[PDB]
Amino acid sequence: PTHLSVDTKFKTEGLCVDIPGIPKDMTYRRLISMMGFKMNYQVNGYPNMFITREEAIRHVRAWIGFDVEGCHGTNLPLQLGFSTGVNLVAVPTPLMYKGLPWNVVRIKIVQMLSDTLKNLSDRVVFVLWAHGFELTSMKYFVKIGPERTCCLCDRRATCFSTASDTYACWHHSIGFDYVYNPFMIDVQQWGFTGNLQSNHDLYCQVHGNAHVASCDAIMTRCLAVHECFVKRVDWTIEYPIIGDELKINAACRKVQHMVVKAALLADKFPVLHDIGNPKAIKCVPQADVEWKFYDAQPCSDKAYKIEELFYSYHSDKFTDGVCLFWNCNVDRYPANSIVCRFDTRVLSNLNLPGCDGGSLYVNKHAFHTPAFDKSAFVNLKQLPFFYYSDSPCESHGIDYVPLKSATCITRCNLGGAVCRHHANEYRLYLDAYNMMISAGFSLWVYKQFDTYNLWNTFT
Ligand SMILES: O=C(CN1CCCC1)Nc1ccc(F)cc1
Ligand SMILES: [Zn+2]
Ligand SMILES: [Zn+2]
Ligand SMILES: [Zn+2]
Repeated sequence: PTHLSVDTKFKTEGLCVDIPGIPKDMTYRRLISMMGFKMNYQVNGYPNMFITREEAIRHVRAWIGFDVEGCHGTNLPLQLGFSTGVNLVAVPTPLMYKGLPWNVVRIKIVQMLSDTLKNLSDRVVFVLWAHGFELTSMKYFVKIGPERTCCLCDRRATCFSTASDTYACWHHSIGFDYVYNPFMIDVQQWGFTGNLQSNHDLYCQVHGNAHVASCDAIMTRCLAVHECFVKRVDWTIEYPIIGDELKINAACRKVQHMVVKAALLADKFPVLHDIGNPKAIKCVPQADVEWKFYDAQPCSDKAYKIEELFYSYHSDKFTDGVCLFWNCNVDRYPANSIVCRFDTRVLSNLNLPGCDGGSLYVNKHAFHTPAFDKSAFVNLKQLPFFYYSDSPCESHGIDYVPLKSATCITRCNLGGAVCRHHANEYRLYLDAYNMMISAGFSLWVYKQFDTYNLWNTFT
């Protein structure tokens, strides 16, 4: 069972206010036909417009909440709302656009989806809380058929143009008017009691109902994200490379080793309490310190309470030595800590909007992260950039401009002049550090941390 069978039953109860008299007995096969689409017994890669929850989770980067609200259905104008925040008004003659005929509305839809998704996914998945009008309005902007490739490249086709009779992906669809072979999923098929707002508001106070189609579109995708990534966590699902994933992950490992190695050298803690990933390895394997591990999986709902991670009866005394929370999201870090905390507000192709202020960070695996909270860091300070190295000054083996920097903590800089080797390594480390900060990661440290204490490791 790779795809959702068209002969699967579709509960039509959510649809009978917009569509009175709808048959209770309904399949996807009959529903698609009623939506004005003909699938012609086609075995060409598009078995069903609707997909399973599992296929939706694999394609989370494609999710776009979609809601249609009748302003007045043949004679009435429709308000089309998308989880991008956009509201279009289609006439059959927070961004609010005035009423316009479908032929121009469909051009705006292709532009919006292509700009939102070209750097995220090879498709669109319309996330619905279906009541009727969203499904009946799809014939006005969607064309279906066999799976196709782009006219300008090797990617799959997501748009079609009636002006040129051609197909295009999200990158080459300027001037295209039809969404081609989109996917969709109705959240209302998952067995919920009550309406959209009552189920959304049980888990999220960040999205409100300003009573427009885009507000519902946002709540719909938010509730779908809560169900599939907050209260259900699957870290087995792999996701494609769409940006700087490999460099960001490599930078993270270099910054962790650098920052922990320097903290151990500058303050000589007898013990390190490593709280986080149960699969973690010693990031500074040559350090003299007693390394003690504590398992805690990445929290996807609310941040861990420090009182529950530490208390209720390990050295038992976490106040001895230093605590390392590398992506272990707690409500208030202890004063003796080294912390790496993902900033959920960061704008990037890897970070998708999430539930209750949190975000869905997708890098190889999907990780819903609780909202960034500045108050979690009151006992700590921001960790300044610095590069430390006790490696011998020796070139071995990229042209050179002399490096002058107060943050290159090396024997050569102490002795007056930075050597070529440490200058190349400094600039490579600064690049890795900047990559990690820009990816949304933030670094925090105990208030006594001072890089001045690293110069005396050169005696
Ligand atoms: O079933 C009907 C027609 N209704 C019920 C009987 C007479 C009026 N339409 C329809 C159903 C689902 C859908 F997605 C689009 C259209
Ligand atoms: Zn293309
Ligand atoms: Zn929400
Ligand atoms: Zn040097």
